[PDB]
Amino acid sequence: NECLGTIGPVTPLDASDFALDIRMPGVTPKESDTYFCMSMRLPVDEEAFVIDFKPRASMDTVHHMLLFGCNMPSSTGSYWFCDEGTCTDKANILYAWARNAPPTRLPKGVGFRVGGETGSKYFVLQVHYGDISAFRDNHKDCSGVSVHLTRVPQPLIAGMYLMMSVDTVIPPGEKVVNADISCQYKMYPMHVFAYRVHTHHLGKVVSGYRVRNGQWTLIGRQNPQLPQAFYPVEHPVDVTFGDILAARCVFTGEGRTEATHIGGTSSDEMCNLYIMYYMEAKYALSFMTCTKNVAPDMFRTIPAEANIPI
Ligand SMILES: [Cu+2]
Ligand SMILES: [Cu+2]
Ligand code: NI
Repeated sequence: NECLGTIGPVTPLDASDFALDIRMPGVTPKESDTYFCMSMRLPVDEEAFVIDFKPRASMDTVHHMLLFGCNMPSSTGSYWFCDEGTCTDKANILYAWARNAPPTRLPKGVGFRVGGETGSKYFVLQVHYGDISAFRDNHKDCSGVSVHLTRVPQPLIAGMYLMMSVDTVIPPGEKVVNADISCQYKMYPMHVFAYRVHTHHLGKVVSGYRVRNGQWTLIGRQNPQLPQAFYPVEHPVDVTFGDILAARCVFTGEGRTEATHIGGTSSDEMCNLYIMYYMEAKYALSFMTCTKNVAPDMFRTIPAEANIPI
């Protein structure tokens, strides 16, 4: 969408609300599959809540976009290459826009807390450019996201539960390799409303479950070779103190001459499940992570759907 020029990136909406436009600074990629990142410091120091996102993408050039909150972006520059980087501290995903899979709105009453003493001080925007045939006129791209911020405290607070593999090894030619992740939940209740899967080219299927008294309840199941948007949960699912969260990525090693481990390049793999939730404001925390497998034997009773392509 058009570069903003003289009016700048901040639009006053109310005596308590404003829109912040986070856009690439007129970039022109020279190669296919280029990842550009840029950052924006929040204009306010006090606590604010992110309550809406509007995509400002070219429907010709942009393949996907992600928006993160963090305190230390990887570069102090105007823009940089980030094949998967973003920040030096923890990059907290807030929004995904995927071509051919339209985003779903935040439920009303729900917001991410940012700024203040403990919230993100920066937004970091990652834009993935696919086919660069539309850049033949050498035009400058200002694609990005418009974010609606308010100072009005929200009754429900949005957060992310990230489940990720660390130790996976996929030997070459191997028909099937499973990456299993599991943790005990020990916070106040969260309600999952959306999910995103992330794998590289070897991933076949990713599934996430809440396990309670041995019973498996589906959160999300998706082919990671399909556009990696945040997809809505079929049915709102609570996760409560005592529950186990379990996830499985199914990989193959076929077409590879050497072993494939977890890493940041296309020659490596990832097994990431992003579980987007809301919590009551007075109970809420903004992020949780599972990088372990605390109940490995539990996976004997995983539903069969977790083992076959969607
Ligand atoms: Cu993409
Ligand atoms: Cu990755
Ligand atoms: Ni409920």
